[PDB]
Order: sequence, then C-alpha cells, then structure tokens
Amino acid sequence: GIDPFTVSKGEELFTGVVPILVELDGDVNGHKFSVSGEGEGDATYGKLTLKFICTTGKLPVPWPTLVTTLVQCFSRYPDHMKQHDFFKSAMPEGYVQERTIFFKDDGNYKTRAEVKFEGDTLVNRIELKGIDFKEDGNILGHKLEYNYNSHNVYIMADKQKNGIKVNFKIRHNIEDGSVQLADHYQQNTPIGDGPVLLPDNHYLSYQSALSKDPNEKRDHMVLLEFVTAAGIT
Repeated sequence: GIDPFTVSKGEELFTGVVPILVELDGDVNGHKFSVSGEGEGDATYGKLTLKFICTTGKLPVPWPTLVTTLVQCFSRYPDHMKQHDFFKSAMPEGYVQERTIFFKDDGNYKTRAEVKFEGDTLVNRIELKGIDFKEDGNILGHKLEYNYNSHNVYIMADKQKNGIKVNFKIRHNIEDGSVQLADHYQQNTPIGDGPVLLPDNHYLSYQSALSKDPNEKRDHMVLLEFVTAAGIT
C-alpha cells in the first residue's frame, strides 16, 4: 500500500477539481501517432473538461474512435453507491485498464493504460495497438462524423483479478447516415496490493460533447463529458 500517513486515500483525492494529463502512443495498421491531453475533472459532479492534441501531425484515425480510450475515477458515484467505486478505491497507486475494441466488419484496438496520481495530477498513460483494419474502411478512410452519442457502461466484479470487468457498445455515426459499431471488452486491475472496492453489478451513464478550439491549428479534440454511476436502487 501507501504511507499510512498518506494525506489522501481513494475517494479523498477526488473531493475537488483535479488536473488531468493523458498520454497516448498508438499504432494502427502501422500508422504511428501520439496524442496528449490536458484538463480537469470534478468527480463530485462527474465532470471532465479536456483538450486533446495529436502531437505527431495528422491523426490517422477519427477522433471519436479514441474517446473511450482517452479516467473513470471521475464518475459521480451516488452516496448510496460509494461502496461500489472501484476506480477511486485503487488510488493513488492506481489501476491498469485493458481493452479490446472490435470495430464491426473492420479492425480492432487493443489498449493498455495505467491510471494513477503523479503528485496532484491524475495521469492516464496509454498504449494503443490496432490491427486488421481496412485502408478504405470507416476508420482508416475517415468516414465517421465528428460527434458522439450517450451510452451506458456495464460493470461487474472480477474477484480473481481483484478488479472489475466492463462492457458496452459504442455506435459511431457514419457520414452516409449509417452506424459503425465498436464493441468494448474491458478489464481493470489495481496496481497496488491494498484493498479495493469490488462492486455489485451497476452501470455508468455517459454524456459526451465534442468540439473544436477556434484558435487551435493542430489536429485536436475538445471534450466535455459527464459520467454518473447508476443502477443500484
């Protein structure tokens, strides 16, 4: 565990506005890229405000496909559900979050991230690997709209990993009015060896809005997001 004294533990670290730093290195069908992100989260309200920049030039996949990859510790857990907040309970030492995201009739992303505090800053460091994509598909062919939908994210305990398993589906809007499904399988494990909250089944409700910074000339994405735990009582 940590130093007992460690001024703040788990939930205590998220009572106020916390700065966020996101770092992603990716490789999709050999198209290599990096993204950095910065902003803050206010878990009391489930609120995230973040700006992401492709630091290597043009992003070789659509921004919306990276949203789920690019800090569920910022979810607003109702008081009556506080005993189910795995994500906060793993802090400050943090957790590893792993996903496989299947893009229907296209390739897959496999992601590994470590989410933890570095001082006052909540850091999400991510490696993304994408294979089996079509060069002319909705992803490498850039055929997705720059927008996002609301979703529910379904959580259950994985007692064998002292962690959780998570799953959900994202539907990205295609420019022709159709829909590109991205099925998400996820697992999270604590980095530290201390006790974590292993939750009953529940879900997080998401709202996400994407926009552009009128003064930003690099390839980028502005994200406003609200996340709320629900499903128990």
